[PDB]
Amino acid sequence: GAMVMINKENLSSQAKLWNFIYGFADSLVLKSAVQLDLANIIHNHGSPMTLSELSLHLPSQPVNQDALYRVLRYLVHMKLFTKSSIDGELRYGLAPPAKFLVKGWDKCMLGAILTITDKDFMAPWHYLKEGILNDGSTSTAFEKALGTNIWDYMAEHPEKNQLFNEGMANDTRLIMSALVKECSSMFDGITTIVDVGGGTGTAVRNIAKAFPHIKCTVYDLPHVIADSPGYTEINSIQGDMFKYIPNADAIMMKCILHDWDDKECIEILKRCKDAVPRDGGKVIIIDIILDVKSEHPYTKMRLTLDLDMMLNTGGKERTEEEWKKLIHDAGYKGYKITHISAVQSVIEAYPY
Amino acid sequence: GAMVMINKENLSSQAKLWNFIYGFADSLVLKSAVQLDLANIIHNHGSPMTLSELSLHLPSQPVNQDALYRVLRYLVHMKLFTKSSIDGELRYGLAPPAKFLVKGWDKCMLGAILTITDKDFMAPWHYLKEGILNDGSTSTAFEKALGTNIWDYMAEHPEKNQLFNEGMANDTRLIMSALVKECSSMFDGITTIVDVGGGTGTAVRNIAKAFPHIKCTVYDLPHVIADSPGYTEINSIQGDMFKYIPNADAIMMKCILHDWDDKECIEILKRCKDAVPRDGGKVIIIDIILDVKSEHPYTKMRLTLDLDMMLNTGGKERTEEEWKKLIHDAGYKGYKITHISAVQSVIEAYPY
Ligand SMILES: Nc1ncnc2c1ncn2[C@@H]1O[C@H](CSCC[C@H](N)C(=O)O)[C@@H](O)[C@H]1O
Ligand SMILES: Nc1ncnc2c1ncn2[C@@H]1O[C@H](CSCC[C@H](N)C(=O)O)[C@@H](O)[C@H]1O
Ligand SMILES: [K+]
Ligand SMILES: [K+]
Ligand SMILES: [K+]
Ligand code: NA
Ligand code: NA
Ligand code: NA
Ligand code: NA
Repeated sequence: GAMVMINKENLSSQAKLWNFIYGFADSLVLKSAVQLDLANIIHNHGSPMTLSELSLHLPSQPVNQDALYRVLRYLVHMKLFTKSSIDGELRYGLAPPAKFLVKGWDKCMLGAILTITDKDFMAPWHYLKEGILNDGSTSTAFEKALGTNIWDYMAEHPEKNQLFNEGMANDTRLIMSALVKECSSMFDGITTIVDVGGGTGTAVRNIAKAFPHIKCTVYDLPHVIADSPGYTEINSIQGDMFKYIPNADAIMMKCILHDWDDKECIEILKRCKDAVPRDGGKVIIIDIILDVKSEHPYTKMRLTLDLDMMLNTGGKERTEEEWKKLIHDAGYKGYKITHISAVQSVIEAYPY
Repeated sequence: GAMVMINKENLSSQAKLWNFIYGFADSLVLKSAVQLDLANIIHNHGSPMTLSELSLHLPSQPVNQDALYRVLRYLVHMKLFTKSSIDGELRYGLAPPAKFLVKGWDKCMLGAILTITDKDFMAPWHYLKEGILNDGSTSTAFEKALGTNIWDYMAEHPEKNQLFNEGMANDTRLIMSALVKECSSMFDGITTIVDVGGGTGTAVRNIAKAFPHIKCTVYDLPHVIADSPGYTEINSIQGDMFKYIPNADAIMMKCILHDWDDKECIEILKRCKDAVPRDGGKVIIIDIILDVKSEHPYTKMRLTLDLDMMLNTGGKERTEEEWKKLIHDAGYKGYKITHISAVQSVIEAYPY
């Protein structure tokens, strides 16, 4: 026969499944709280607010207060918001992790939330089964869901292009402080730096501010340079990194190589290696290093980004051994990793 | 000025946000594992299986083993699956909560996973902001997303109707054992019972099996009775519960009243009250009781179902005080709650 349960049906176990099943409700209630701007209304107010006070300051009128109350109840249970009785009224405040929903500082995560929880950008995740049972198609889930590869898609959907670029801009804002402070020594002796696939320029604008004697260049596809603010002292160049990388003292690539498979990464890395000087040239790779032996705060989300790449770009997240092999195969002399308390780490690859 | 951070940026805190942001990845990787049938392949095998062995038994060929490996890595990190080295090979097994992904027992949750993580059925959650900032429309998010109210939608989409009905069938299978065993005394002295909105009949088929002397009736809308198997000894009746409830010794309503607002619930409850005898008649309500004072294993998912109802049906989940007021207002004498270690509880409402 088969297992016969006779006692003791375990509730915690079943609740864990329900919680995974409804994982999307956490993503999409969070999206709503962001769109309603609840955290900033409260933070600007400076004290907990009643339901009525909150309603008066929402993005539009009128407001369904029953719905607002129910969403706030869910948000309090997430431990993002608080509810308490103060001078005989129920008032809503912020819990410590809501600080990342508050505008006006480098760790505000709003742009990234709005990109990642976008309905069209979530669609490829519905094609995960088809990424394993391919039926002879080599297209990405992104292409299956949205018509074509991610980069050509952005070239043909300017609003999507801008939403994605601002998500990556936000991701970059999260790490720049640690980067320029903890890793200042990496920028010593550099006169020129090109941020390859540098997006709408958050990384170069920050490096250029911190290191006023380095001539900075941002390089990306035309449709991304087109969605970028004008430049004065920073060179803005458009092109295809598979065909050309602008020569400089250093090259940086943040969230680039995780987009591409091994053979492509080797082609990109070889191109960067030949763009930097034999005498102190370096390539600064900023991407996730997956630890598959121990658990860290960002482990869960790094494994998520592995599948995110599998579905959206055709890339992957890499363990240290995997990075080592890639850098070896591109013909570099060695590498050095620097952790910066972020999702991504810094990997310097030294061609000589 | 504003807060200036000077030290100590907290990683756990930021990871909690990332994990909420990517909550949907848990839902949609789980969906993929269900579609690939990984848990049942392994359970039927009876021991952990290598990646190669697994691939040979998947629903279709060929198989992208790199993708399969990466999805399994995520699934192991969820603690649904296991990975270990056995006789010099990496082999994949089941962790304890994967038992709910294994077919052939009443607590298999597969049908519910496939309904809840359906792409169309997830769509209304993208309209949560519009449920608070209504802009003068009284439509549900379900209607905004999919065109019309949930029940008419099912009447016009037979495949969706069948997927939803089987999700509710699964939900019912999860509780029937506890129901008929823990609550047998509720069925004493009953000669007839009508399951109002009884779906495709899982509840009545189970009650009819456990209590062979009770004449059971399932009652639902025509498009649901049409998606139901034929009946012999169980009456199958179609209609509109707002206009008619078949008279019987007892009426049961599982996952009904949570679909409707207060005024509608009162109209439904009054109709049931007048359908049962003055002498020992009872109405058996099976729905969530929300505890808003303490935390339980299913609290998180119950709050999720509150929003689920808000978005999909126009209903809500209710606290005991809320159930008390509703039952009082429908003119019942009293109520009694019985917990059955499930998402829903049992609430008997006694009209006299
Ligand atoms: N062939 C190519 N040449 C140059 N840039 C490219 C490219 N293919 C993709 N990219 C760019 O690579 C970037 C990946 S997203 C990373 C953006 C930025 N470095 C950041 O971390 O915030 C996108 O901006 C995309 O337009
Ligand atoms: N006016 C009406 N009359 C009868 N049934 C209705 C109805 N409006 C909705 N329903 C039904 O109410 C059910 C809600 S879902 C609950 C199904 C079942 N009792 C279960 O718990 O598994 C659906 O089957 C839906 O078709
Ligand atoms: K979705
Ligand atoms: K567009
Ligand atoms: K259909
Ligand atoms: Na309130
Ligand atoms: Na890690
Ligand atoms: Na393996
Ligand atoms: Na509860």
